[PDB]
Amino acid sequence: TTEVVMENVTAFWEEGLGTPVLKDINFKIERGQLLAVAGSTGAGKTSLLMMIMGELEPSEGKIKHSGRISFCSQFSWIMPGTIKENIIFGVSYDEYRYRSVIKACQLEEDISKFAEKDNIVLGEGGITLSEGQQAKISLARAVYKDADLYLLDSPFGYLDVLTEKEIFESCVCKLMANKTRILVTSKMEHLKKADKILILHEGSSYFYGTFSELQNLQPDFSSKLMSFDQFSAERRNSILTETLRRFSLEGDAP
Ligand SMILES: Nc1ncnc2c1ncn2[C@@H]1O[C@H](COP(=O)(O)OP(=O)(O)OP(=O)(O)O)[C@@H](O)[C@H]1O
Ligand SMILES: [Mg+2]
Repeated sequence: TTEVVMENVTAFWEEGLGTPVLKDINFKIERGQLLAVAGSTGAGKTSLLMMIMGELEPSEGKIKHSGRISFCSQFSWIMPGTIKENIIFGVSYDEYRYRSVIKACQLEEDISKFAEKDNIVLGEGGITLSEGQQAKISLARAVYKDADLYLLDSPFGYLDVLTEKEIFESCVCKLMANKTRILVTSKMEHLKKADKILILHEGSSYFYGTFSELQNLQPDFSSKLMSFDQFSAERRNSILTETLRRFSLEGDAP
């Protein structure tokens, strides 16, 4: 596994009056630790992860890690073929690794709904899963793939999936306990159980540290966000956006 180091990092989006997508980003994450990244819509959570992978070039500062990454996108995707083929996806088959992954990702119930189990063909002529089941497969695919560093721009966080709590506890927390990983998340339980948390807004880091430090350093912010996890993904992201937007020389009425 690996360590991730960011030091005074600034980047601009090359493709496609506000300029940099990410500004003065500073964090270290120890081997086997979890970073929870939370923040407003368009803060730059996906782009931070892009930058770690090499998809985005920094104009300032250093990025350090081993360079063996598995990335999960926030958009569920499915290749034509079996559920099993979608999780394995060109990677060497191991029955114990696969089983523990599909268990952690809460797919065992879904799979057993089918007569062919995980050998059911998904696609054009086959069957179509719910966006929720497709999210579980997508995370499983990214987690089954072996890596030093796991960038989870989780599809949950923009979905309301009944069994997400179980995914986070079993997969991200326990199955992946010895992996260095980064979870983009809109849930407060995830921030509480993380080793480190990062709050991003308009390209900037408005907080980096632990949940304890957050609760202590910014209590008014904390009390506004920490039953919050019972709200829908769309609603939680709104409240977060609304709250983060107060960090300015105005801050509107509602
Ligand atoms: N490949 C790209 N090329 C150019 N601009 C991009 C690219 N990806 C993202 N951006 C821009 O950078 C800004 C921040 O994007 P990003 O997707 O990182 O936000 P985010 O925090 O992931 O938001 P959300 O929570 O809605 O996913 C956005 O305004 C977006 O238009
Ligand atoms: Mg994103």
